Amino acid sequence: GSSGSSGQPSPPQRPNRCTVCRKRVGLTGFMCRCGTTFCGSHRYPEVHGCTFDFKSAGSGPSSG
Ligand SMILES: [Zn+2]
Ligand SMILES: [Zn+2]
Repeated sequence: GSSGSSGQPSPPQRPNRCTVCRKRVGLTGFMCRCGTTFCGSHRYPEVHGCTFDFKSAGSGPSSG
């Protein structure tokens, strides 16, 4: 059976999905400060209850 691959070469370049509704944000997506991506509608922190985790890491060299 002469085969090679079944599907399509579509690697995850810059795939982004709203952590609130997973609307696949991108065109106008907003990456919250906490470190997440949301939609223009869920871009606000209060909307997705921003849980910015601070002083929660004791490794690697510091910086500013
Ligand atoms: Zn959303
Ligand atoms: Zn946030």
